[PDB]
Amino acid sequence: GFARLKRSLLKTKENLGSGFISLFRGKKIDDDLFEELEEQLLIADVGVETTRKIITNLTEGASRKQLRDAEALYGLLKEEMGEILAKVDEPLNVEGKAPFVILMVGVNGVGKTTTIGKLARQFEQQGKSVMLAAGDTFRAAAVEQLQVWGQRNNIPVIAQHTGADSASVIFDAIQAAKARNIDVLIADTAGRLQNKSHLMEELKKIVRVMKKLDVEAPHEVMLTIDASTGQNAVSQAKLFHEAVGLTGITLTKLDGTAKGGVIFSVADQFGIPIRYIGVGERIEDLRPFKADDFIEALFARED
Ligand SMILES: [K+]
Ligand SMILES: [K+]
Repeated sequence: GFARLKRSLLKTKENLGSGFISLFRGKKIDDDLFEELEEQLLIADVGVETTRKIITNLTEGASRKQLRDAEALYGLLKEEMGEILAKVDEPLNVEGKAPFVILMVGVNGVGKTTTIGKLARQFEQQGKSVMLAAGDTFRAAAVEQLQVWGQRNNIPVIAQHTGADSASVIFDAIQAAKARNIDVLIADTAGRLQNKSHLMEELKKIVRVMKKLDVEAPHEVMLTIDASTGQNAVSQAKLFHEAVGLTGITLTKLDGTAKGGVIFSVADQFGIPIRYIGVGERIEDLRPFKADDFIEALFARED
């Protein structure tokens, strides 16, 4: 089962999940084994803190249960790592708002820009009217790219001159969305990390301004991070969550990277729902995150 996701995770399965089998084959449970397992988790970008938790719980379980053969650790690991992901399994529900406002935050990159377009296309296929707000106002090339994408797909894009106030662009976009019976408004934001304090004050202003039109907006603050960036995804998540309240995460580029293990660090450290994972280039390859499918694909050795 889950053959498509197994293929997407092929490189990650070399070190995690089914990748544990060859590590445990024929070994005894002792300090040396747990040291090697810890190293393998860290090499897979699970992160120091999440790895320490896994090792602590696995060591105590094996000791209390008086396990002797390392092979038995496979099942315990599947349970422990499966629970990490199940705790952040909650799909995004955009129904019933006028409009439902998604504030897209994260650092500038192919991930965030592509995710906006894929989500917009998916929502349209679901029968919803979509509008985009070009809130990354100082990057003229990014704004035009979004306007061009909107014209190619007949989706309206709200934009102002280069250097306009991002909070004003998004405010005007919400007003236009309400006036035009839009179901979902997706607002892009700046993603420059050179001046951390400036970006976070900018995001806080965007959120405050929205409340004049709808106290419930933004209905979702979605972070986009790239699994191929390893621990940079974790530090980016920490920065954006501490400044603005994240309510969902999209993790892109899980396919073809040996760093897929970072999903466990993101899930464990922040406890924010992972709404979507990107496992391919098609629109539909931005798929709703299902923790059970993911863990089964990761740990199953069959195809
Ligand atoms: K992508
Ligand atoms: K055009």
